[PDB]
Amino acid sequence: RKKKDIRDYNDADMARLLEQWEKDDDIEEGDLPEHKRPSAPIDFSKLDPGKPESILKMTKKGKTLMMFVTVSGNPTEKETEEITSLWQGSLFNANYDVQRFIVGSDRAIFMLRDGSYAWEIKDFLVSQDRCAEVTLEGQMYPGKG
Repeated sequence: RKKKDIRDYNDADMARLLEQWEKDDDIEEGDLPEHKRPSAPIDFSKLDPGKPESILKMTKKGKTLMMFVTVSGNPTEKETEEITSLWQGSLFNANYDVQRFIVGSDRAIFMLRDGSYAWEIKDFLVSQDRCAEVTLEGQMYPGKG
């Protein structure tokens, strides 16, 4: 196995849907009181501004990516697919900073626009071996320029 067991950055996050297989409901919570996000350029080191109008006109999807889970039983395949979307946002930040891992009857997920910075808290986060939090918003393009 490997925390970086990604399919060359595509839609591995969707794999989380497998969690539904358990349906043990180890946790009763899952959704937290989220809200709008700050609109501004965010990157790990520096973005690549001054881009052409073609690319920009091509498509624009700026959103914040942040989710932490590590338990058995997560019936939310639908919401999973939505994760792939937020992934695009991380691109503008650095270059897709998401990690996935599967062990036993429980799976853990971790996605952040920065990644490295999150790796710090991720230590204790995954160490808990029991967490169910999710956060996804897209107001005023919270991240991507």
